[PDB]
Amino acid sequence: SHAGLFNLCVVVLIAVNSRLIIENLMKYGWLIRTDFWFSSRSLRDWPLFMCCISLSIFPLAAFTVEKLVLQKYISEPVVIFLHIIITMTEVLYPVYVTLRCDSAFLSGVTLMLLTAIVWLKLVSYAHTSYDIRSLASYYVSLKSLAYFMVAPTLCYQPSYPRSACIRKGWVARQFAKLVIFTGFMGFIIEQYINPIVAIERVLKLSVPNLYVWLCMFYCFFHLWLNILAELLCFGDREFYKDWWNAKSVGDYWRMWNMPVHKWMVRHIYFPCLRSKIPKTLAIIIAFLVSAVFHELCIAVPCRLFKLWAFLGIMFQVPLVFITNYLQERFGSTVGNMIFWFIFCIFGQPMCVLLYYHDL
Amino acid sequence: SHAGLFNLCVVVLIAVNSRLIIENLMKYGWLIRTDFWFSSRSLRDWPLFMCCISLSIFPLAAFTVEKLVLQKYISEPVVIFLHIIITMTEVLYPVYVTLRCDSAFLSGVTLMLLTAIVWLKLVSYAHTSYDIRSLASYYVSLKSLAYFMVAPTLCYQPSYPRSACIRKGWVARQFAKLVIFTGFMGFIIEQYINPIVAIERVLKLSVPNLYVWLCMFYCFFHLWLNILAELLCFGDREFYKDWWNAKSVGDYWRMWNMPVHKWMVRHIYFPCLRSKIPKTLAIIIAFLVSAVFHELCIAVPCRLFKLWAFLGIMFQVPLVFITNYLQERFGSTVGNMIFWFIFCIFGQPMCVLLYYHDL
Ligand SMILES: CCCCCCCC/C=C\CCCCCCCC(=O)OCC(COC(=O)CCCCCCC/C=C\CCCCCCCC)OC(=O)CCCCCCC/C=C\CCCCCCCC
Ligand SMILES: CCCCCCCC/C=C\CCCCCCCC(=O)OCC(COC(=O)CCCCCCC/C=C\CCCCCCCC)OC(=O)CCCCCCC/C=C\CCCCCCCC
Ligand SMILES: CCCCCCCC/C=C/CCCCCCCC(=O)O
Ligand SMILES: CCCCCCCC/C=C/CCCCCCCC(=O)O
Repeated sequence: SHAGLFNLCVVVLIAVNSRLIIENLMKYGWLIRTDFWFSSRSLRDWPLFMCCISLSIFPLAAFTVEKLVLQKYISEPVVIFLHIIITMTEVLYPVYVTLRCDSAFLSGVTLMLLTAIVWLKLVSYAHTSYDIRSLASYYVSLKSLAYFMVAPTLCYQPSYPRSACIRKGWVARQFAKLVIFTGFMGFIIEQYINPIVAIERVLKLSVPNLYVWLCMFYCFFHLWLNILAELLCFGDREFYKDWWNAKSVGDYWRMWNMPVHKWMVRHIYFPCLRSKIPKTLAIIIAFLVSAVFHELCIAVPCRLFKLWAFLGIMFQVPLVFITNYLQERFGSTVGNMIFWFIFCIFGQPMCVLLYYHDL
Repeated sequence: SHAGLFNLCVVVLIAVNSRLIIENLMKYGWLIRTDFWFSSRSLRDWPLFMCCISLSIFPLAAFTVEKLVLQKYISEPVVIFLHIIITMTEVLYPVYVTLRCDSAFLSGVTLMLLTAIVWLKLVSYAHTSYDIRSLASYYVSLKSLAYFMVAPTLCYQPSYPRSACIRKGWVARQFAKLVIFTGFMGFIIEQYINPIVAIERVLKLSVPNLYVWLCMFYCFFHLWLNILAELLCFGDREFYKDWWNAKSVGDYWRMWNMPVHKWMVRHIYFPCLRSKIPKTLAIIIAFLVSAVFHELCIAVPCRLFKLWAFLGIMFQVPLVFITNYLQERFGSTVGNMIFWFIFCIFGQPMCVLLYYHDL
């Protein structure tokens, strides 16, 4: 119902880390870790911002081809090829910029995350436009496309949802939490995650890392997406179901992200059901279009020659079936326990630590 | 909705304590800590069991006086005095037995907890009988009284609730969790709680202790009370609301225990409202009849000459008002945070550690 358990965890982290949290150079800088930890003005991030602004051209090209389809000369497969090559360049060019230019913990990662979101939205816009035009005013269309692009959803036509209320003027009650919460992660990386500045100990290494993920889940999904929905007055405000109450790893993927789940359902599962392709390949396709966006986020900025996250995400397809069998045999409690163990030992948070140890 | 966060905490405790949990003398004894940790047959617990069986006489005396009130010779205030002295002896005699006889972590504590429950039930039976008789078959009355005494509620007349279904035959799916869960606490006391086998560190001492309480809240309220209700086919099965989602310490007392909350509401708040006594004294009375039952549980078996838990519980009356003002000023999130901090530093779990450090 509320975040009481999260408040308990935050209070526990504050209490156990009493020597450093309470005693720190707070006379001039109230930040827990450093005055400028995640990034600073010294970094040459201006090309990254310039390319982020320039990334808006691909939506403009999608708009112009979608407007140009009304002409009789242009046909369907040429438009499909144009959409495919526009989407391919939209993912290729940021990768080239990130490889050639420098990167950081947040400076280079944000370029890749926006690229995946725009790619998913660009595919979503094209597929929805094709579906709408299949059945037998520039300003309104451009406004709708811009609202879809800025809104916190991966599905076109967000008009049906409507907030129907004035946005909260006192948003600083929420936003002020975020800058505080991102401080705590800045502490947690400093103390717990520091390998080099009996049979195995990776589980002992997985205890703090999963706490970084959930906090990273709280900063983005709970706070930032709700702020985006409220500022834009978007109707729906349910970006994730109770993913922690997942009987298996298969159910976690449906609950942890509702925009991504809905995109996968409407674009990868729905046409496969319409095309008579059983949901045995759709799972691989869904996980293929998730790993490519969970590997470009983490491998592209830093070095990449081993322990690729693509294989880690692709390994989930055995794991969802294995956990489904295990929970169906041993009950919901055992299913939740083995799901948490799998998420700790071979889950998403472990991929970040595998790359941190590499660099 | 489920215990996914609790499963996450259990998996985290297993992962961080990988050296001892995985590697242990499990060839002959599968218990985590010791073959006989909490108690053993060597302890002379037979007098304690004999007195626990003998404790059932006070309900029989309550029954016999309640049956004898129908006679014209006996009056009301003599019956009230008989109920008062019977309740007083019912709490005095177990205290005398525990002081004279030996005690342990669980051997002596269980004698005191049953005494408080029977005292609350005996007062509840007498007050309800007086209310029923105020307005103008031995076997059925005895059966109803026995069902009330064994049932997991502190209020008389549990007949209106009804399970109306057959109890779960495969109860071992639940009971087998409990003996496992009590094992984990047996580990947690061993490693974390071991003081003697900068400005302050009590917060660092409060981090594990609150985890012992919540697990102790899971073993008793979630599992044992539900098992008692299902075996006896008792209707209501809501022994606690979302106490973790408490904006203040005042709301925690209402949510953490529904039988005790209902007893306090029906016996201490309701007649005070009927008697025109404002709810400013009822809170002190409610906490006076809670501290006496949170001090006899912990001080009576072990030594008691300082740091009495009665003063600790009585100190809550300032704290509920202070936390109400603080949360009303600073919002629900700040209220939950300061509630968790107060519960860590001066809450119920700290009282147990204060006595553990003493002995
Ligand atoms: C040039 C400056 C731009 C800078 C950003 C300004 C944003 C406003 C944006 C765009 C205008 C550009 C116009 C161009 C195209 C417009 C199309 C577009 O992308 O806009 C819509 C989009 C915007 O919001 C974002 O998510 C964008 C990403 C921003 C956040 C990254 C920020 C810094 C790094 C880490 C943050 C630390 C983490 C705490 C968050 C605290 C901070 C928040 O939202 C959605 O619709 C998506 C629907 C939601 C589902 C998407 C799949 C979710 C999957 C996975 C992650 C799972 C783990 C969570 C955390 C992941 C990160 C570790
Ligand atoms: C001779 C052998 C008897 C031995 C026990 C057999 C029980 C069956 C009983 C009785 C027949 C006797 C006939 C004589 C009179 C009958 C009247 C009577 O008392 O029966 C009803 C009663 C029974 O259940 C109990 O609670 C009794 C206590 C038993 C548990 C203690 C056990 C060992 C120590 C610790 C356990 C470790 C903790 C994990 C639990 C794992 C184990 C479970 O239940 C209720 O109705 C109460 C309504 C619920 C509200 C009461 C207020 C709650 C407040 C606070 C505690 C808050 C913290 C929780 C944990 C507290 C402990 C740390
Ligand atoms: C130096 C920078 C190091 C960065 C390492 C940590 C990066 C954290 C990444 C977060 C998880 C990535 C999730 C991406 C989801 C994309 C959308 C999709 O799922 O399809
Ligand atoms: C050696 C034994 C040491 C025991 C120390 C720990 C005891 C734990 C006690 C649990 C909390 C007590 C709660 C009692 C509630 C009684 C009913 C009421 O609230 O009115």
